[PDB]
Amino acid sequence: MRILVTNDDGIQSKGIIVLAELLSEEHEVFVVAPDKERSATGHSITIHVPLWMKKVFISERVVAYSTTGTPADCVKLAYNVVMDKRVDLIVSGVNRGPNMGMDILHSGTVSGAMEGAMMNIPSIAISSANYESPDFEGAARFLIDFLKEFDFSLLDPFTMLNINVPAGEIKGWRFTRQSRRRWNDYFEERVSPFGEKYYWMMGEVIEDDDRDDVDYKAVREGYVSITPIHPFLTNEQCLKKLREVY
Amino acid sequence: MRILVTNDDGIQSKGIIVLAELLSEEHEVFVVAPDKERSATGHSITIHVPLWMKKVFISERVVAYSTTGTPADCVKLAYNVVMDKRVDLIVSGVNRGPNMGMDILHSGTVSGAMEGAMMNIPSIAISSANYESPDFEGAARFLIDFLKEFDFSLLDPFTMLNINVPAGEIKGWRFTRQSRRRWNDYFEERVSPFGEKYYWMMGEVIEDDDRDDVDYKAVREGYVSITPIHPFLTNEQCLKKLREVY
Repeated sequence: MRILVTNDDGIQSKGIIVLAELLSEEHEVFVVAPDKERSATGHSITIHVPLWMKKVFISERVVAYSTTGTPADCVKLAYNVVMDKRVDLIVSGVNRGPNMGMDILHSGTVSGAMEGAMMNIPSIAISSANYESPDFEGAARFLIDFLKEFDFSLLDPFTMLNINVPAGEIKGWRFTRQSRRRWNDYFEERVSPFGEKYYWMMGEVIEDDDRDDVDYKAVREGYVSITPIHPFLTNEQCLKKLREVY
Repeated sequence: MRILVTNDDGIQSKGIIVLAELLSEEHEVFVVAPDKERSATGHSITIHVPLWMKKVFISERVVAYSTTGTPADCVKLAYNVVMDKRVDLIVSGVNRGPNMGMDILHSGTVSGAMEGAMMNIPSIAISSANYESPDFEGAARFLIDFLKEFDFSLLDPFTMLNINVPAGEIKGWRFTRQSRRRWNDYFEERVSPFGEKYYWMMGEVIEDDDRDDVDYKAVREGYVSITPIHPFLTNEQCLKKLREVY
């Protein structure tokens, strides 16, 4: 009912606008997003300098604000300064491009929802798995239908859903685990006009997951990937063996 | 033998200098760190703009470079541009202040080591758990001794160690799990000279872990907390129940 919508691409992104519009048809939507494009922002927050907000217009039905902070800052601000600590659901995204595998850690889109999970508020990060030709309306429409069948009592404490939607035809959806999808990075070296070398990061993807129920596999098969994630990074198995040996 | 040292507080931090100096006595050390103070940077990387490096002096025994990027950028640059893809160990830190519980996700110090884990290179993030009165030499000396007794074959793939060292007397060390230590945030509102309100983030810590083997409990008891962590955020239990129901 009381939904907070945020993103990583900025308040002007079509991805966050269409999402907010559709959700506003049946819910009280507040939009608090960065006042500018963010990329590979990860889960950073702003505590060393002040934060600022400015009223923005998106719809007469939705309350929108842009801020000078990151997606996580936006969630904190929305919760404390705008919504009077009353939020039933946080949806971050309709991001242009996928957020799968280990890239989840560099994702500002996921960090926005994760901020909500850390506060223990049901949250969802949703991305259109096709940077080139995103399908913002289709991903948003999928979410609307998905919410009608999802039982939030089944989403554990401090847990959020990471959703990746195929840009084309959606065959259906699957609950998936995070993959180990990652990148083989390297840099292209170039020279400035003043003779200084600078580096451009590039890379080739690595997809070598043995398991079949991982995020990128559902997505390439035409299914929406839905992964339950939480802010706990302990490697239990390793910890167990370490204690067993020491 | 071939060690890469980085941090989040910048190449001028005493914390990274003392660490590098001590490690250089018996190993070939390379230091690649941010050219400036970072805070709550999380695991962000730079792919939208070029990266730059500048040779810096710390010791005639260590090769040091500052970069315009984040801790993770530094690791990528060090690996590809400086060390010819030959690194035996990555140590990020001797950070001023703790990196425990959920704060691990906002930590630039942890992100530096995590970048190494994602590359599957043994990595360690180490912090002095006392921002006010850090003990950089003591934390670094602890690590030197710890390395003499730690078997890296026991550190699973894509797994790193998050170390928090008490600033005072070290009673010993414990393998711990990440806690749910977190913060009850709120903002103090102020007004600019031109009449605009701005917000300062503040907060009271929440420590309500039932388990006794968590990071902050070992640290307050006087023990070094050592947590094995990896870039996998799937909540397995939740995923299992979700599949069981759907």
